[PDB]
Amino acid sequence: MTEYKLVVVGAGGVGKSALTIQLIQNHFVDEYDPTIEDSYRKQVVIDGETCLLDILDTAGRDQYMRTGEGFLCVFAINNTKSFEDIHQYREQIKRVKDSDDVPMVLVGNKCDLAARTVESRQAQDLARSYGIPYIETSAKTRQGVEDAFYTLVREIRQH
Ligand SMILES: Nc1nc2c(ncn2[C@@H]2O[C@H](COP(=O)(O)OP(=O)(O)NP(=O)(O)O)[C@@H](O)[C@H]2O)c(=O)[nH]1
Ligand SMILES: [Mg+2]
Repeated sequence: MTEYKLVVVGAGGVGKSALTIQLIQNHFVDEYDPTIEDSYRKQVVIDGETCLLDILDTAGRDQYMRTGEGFLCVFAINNTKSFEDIHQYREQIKRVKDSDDVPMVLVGNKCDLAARTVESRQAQDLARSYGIPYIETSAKTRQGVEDAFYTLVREIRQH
């Protein structure tokens, strides 16, 4: 079956693992557990198409960026530093893949938190400048999780 090689990147602690575990294991990991490198393979049905999601959950590079087909670039809405770091991930991915239009979704996670420091407007404008979608998520409530991953799969389909 069709396989989608997804890679989740972003600053340490923004919720890359929490988002992935929510999608695949249907629960919120509310504990400290830094990632080195974890892989998740799951058969799913997206828009009627049977496919395999091969998700690489990374640590907060060139090798995995090269094989990845789509990227979720994640930052946390209560961590301005993580938002400012997005540019560096974006540039490295573009360089390694020799492409300025790589399937990608900008993800603003932890949207359940009231202590926001990154305005949705600034993230939206950045995404617009990259020509990619901006989606806010909460690995805690599961809001926007399937949306983020499925949108990424669709971006790959339309590449
Ligand atoms: N309130 C809230 N907390 C979240 C959310 N996503 C993750 N967290 C919390 O943020 C912390 C770090 O999440 P984690 O998934 O481990 O982040 P990571 O990006 O995978 N870290 P690392 O790069 O080191 O692998 C955890 O305490 C986790 O519960 C979210 O949407 N909302
Ligand atoms: Mg992690």
